[PDB]
Formats: sequence, C-alpha cells, structure tokens
Amino acid sequence: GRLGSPVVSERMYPEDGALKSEIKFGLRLKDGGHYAAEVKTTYKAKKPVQLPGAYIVDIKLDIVSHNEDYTIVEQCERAEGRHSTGGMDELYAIIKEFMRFKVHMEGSVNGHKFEIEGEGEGRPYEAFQTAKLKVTKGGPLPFAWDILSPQFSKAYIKHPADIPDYFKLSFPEGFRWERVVNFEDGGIIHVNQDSSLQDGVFIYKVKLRGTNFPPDGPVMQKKTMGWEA
Repeated sequence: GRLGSPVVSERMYPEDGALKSEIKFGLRLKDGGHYAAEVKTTYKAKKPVQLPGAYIVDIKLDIVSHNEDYTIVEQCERAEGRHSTGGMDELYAIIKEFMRFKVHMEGSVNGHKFEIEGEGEGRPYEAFQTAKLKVTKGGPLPFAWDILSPQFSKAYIKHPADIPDYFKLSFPEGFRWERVVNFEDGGIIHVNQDSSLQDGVFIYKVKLRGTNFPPDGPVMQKKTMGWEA
C-alpha cells in the first residue's frame, strides 16, 4: 500500500518569528502494527516575511516507483494548506506555475553513511510535485526508505488566498529548517535543510543524522509500509 497513501496533517503555528510545525503520526508495520513518531520542525525565512496564523497542511505522499534495492526511488506529493475547524467536521512571482528542484542529502543512520542526489518538479500553486532520488553512496540503504520520504519541499503547498504562504514569500533567498523525529522505540532523526532559488531552480541541501534505532527494530529491519495519521 505505497500508492494512494492516507492524508497526514502538518499543524503549522507561528512562534518566536518562525513557522513551526508538529506531526503526531507513525509508520504502518508489515505485521499490521503501528510505529508511533512525533515530528517537530522549525522553518525560518532568510529575510523578514509575513507569518500566517496557525493552520493545517494536508499531505499525501506516495512512493510511485523504485528499483529492486531502493537506490532509485520516485516519490509524489500533494500538499494543501487550510484553516483549523477547531474540532468541527471539515468540508472542501519568481515562483512560476512550473518549477524544478535539485536536492543533495548527506546522511548517517546508526552510523551508516549515505548520499542521495535527486531532481524534482511540479506545480507550486496546484499542490503537486514529483522527485526521482538516487543513492550515490552507502546504497543499498540498510534501513526503511520511509524514514527519508518526508525529508525530500515546502514551496509546493497550495495556500488559500487568505493564508500568507511563508515558503513562497521567502524566495528568492529562501528558508532553512530544523527537524527532530522522535520514534516510540528511541529512534531519533535530526535534519537541517537549506532551501534556495538559483537560476529559476529550487536548491535543497539536507544534512540528516539518525541514531539509537534498535538493530532489530522496524526501521533497521525494513518492516515499515508508509506513514498513517
């Protein structure tokens, strides 16, 4: 079940001049179980930018294609901002209509070093993007791809007119983000990202450190089957 994956909600709130977020979601296990995670992110524009009020980004992220050892992976994402209903039942520039990105990630999980280079594209106002990721070093990865999927693009969220789009407004200079993922079994991921615009292309530079994953746990043993809310 990698296609038509469930929607996950990033809870955005302004704080200390930054846009922060929380996700309290987890990985589906092959054995039908749940592997819970908390994600805290801080996004900070490189220039001063209008902050929105707190709001929700609904995200659908799919692995649409991969080779046999996940050293080539294709990911697709649909993201849309919306107002909180406060517990009620919900209802229905230099940034062109089409934009490419390039991503470079340097990583280590449980001390296994790896490098991923990717190229993506999509429609920043229509809530659509794809990327093709290639493991250039440390491949094949001896851990679940799922832990990396959400580290690969905030400019491609459709915002309604009334919600300031912090990510689009930050360009061309862009924004940095710092993320901690805490898994229920002691697994920790720390991510630092720099997002820029160079020659009409988004440039993503990602540093990732994963540690304290149990060697027999679902990440190191590749027992995960995508994210759920």
